[PDB]
Amino acid sequence: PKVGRLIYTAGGYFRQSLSYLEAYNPSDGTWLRLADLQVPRSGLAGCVVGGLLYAVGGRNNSPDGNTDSSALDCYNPMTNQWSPCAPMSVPRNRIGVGVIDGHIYAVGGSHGCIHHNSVERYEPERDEWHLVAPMLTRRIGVGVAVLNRLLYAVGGFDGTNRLNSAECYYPERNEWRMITAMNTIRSGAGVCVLHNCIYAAGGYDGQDQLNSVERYDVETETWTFVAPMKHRRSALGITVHQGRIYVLGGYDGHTFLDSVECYDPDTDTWSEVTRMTSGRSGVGVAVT
Ligand SMILES: Cc1ccc(S(=O)(=O)c2cnc(SCC(=O)Nc3ccccc3C(F)(F)F)[nH]c2=O)c(C)c1
Ligand SMILES: Cc1ccc(S(=O)(=O)c2cnc(SCC(=O)Nc3ccccc3C(F)(F)F)[nH]c2=O)c(C)c1
Repeated sequence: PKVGRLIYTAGGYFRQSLSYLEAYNPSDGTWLRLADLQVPRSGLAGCVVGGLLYAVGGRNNSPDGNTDSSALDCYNPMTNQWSPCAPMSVPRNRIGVGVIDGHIYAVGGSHGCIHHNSVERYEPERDEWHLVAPMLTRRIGVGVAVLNRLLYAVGGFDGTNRLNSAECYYPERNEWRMITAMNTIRSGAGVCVLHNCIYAAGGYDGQDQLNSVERYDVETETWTFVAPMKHRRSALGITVHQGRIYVLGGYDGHTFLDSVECYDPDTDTWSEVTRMTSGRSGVGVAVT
């Protein structure tokens, strides 16, 4: 009879793309060092289906060059091992990922000079990827979250501009509809859902990296600012754990942060809760 349930951070960038997987335990402030990724990647995304952690997309900036990733890989906490899955139809660096009933949606991202609007869906039961309706906008550095079985694609960069627009995908209809635009332009923001709201934290606006955080209320169709983070960050990892938002690392324009913060909505306050064993940006985070 033991515990508990952890925040997994996979990959990222500091000096090069990274293979790190570490897991953070909020109940005691400890980090476990786990099996490396089969291949190092930054700007991947993380999610969790069926107890298993997945690492989607990204790119390997290495001494041997730059290779964008179409890869999907599955990590099992019980065996501390990673397995390849079927690859996506196109490489997707700086990708957003969302989960709906055990299906993983990969949105946007880039391969070289291509900025994707394409979106595709992964079915773990049968290990197959299927294309769905492309987004209305080309988006890399896109934040993605799921709320009442709708997928939201938020922020990003289209090839020319950094975006404050956002769009929502209806699976029943297989179509995308534009929602209210954010108050701020954000590419590389951390986006997640919590208590029936979509939060967008940090990112990059075309000039600076941001400390600011806004949330969208589906009922009112409005974005409202909340307390900002202590630190400015772009390419931060983000997740929810026990009624709380954690953000991990990111780049503030000088430094690759090891800072990890924690937002409590009931008090609307952020606090520093720990440090990653090293500073880094562009990680995939997820909880299981
Ligand atoms: C091609 C491209 C355009 C725009 C974005 S983007 O989403 O709009 C964005 C997000 N975050 C930043 S943080 C500041 C910074 O120095 N960037 C920088 C500096 C040197 C080399 C590469 C980059 C970076 F890949 F973009 F990071 N900057 C961006 O342009 C990104 C991620 C890539
Ligand atoms: C939206 C987004 C997604 C992912 C990332 S990221 O996954 O963190 C990443 C990092 N880096 C690169 S290019 C390699 C490079 O030299 N970076 C570098 C080197 C020195 C100083 C500053 C930077 C940079 F600001 F971080 F770019 N590309 C990324 O996607 C970033 C930076 C933004």
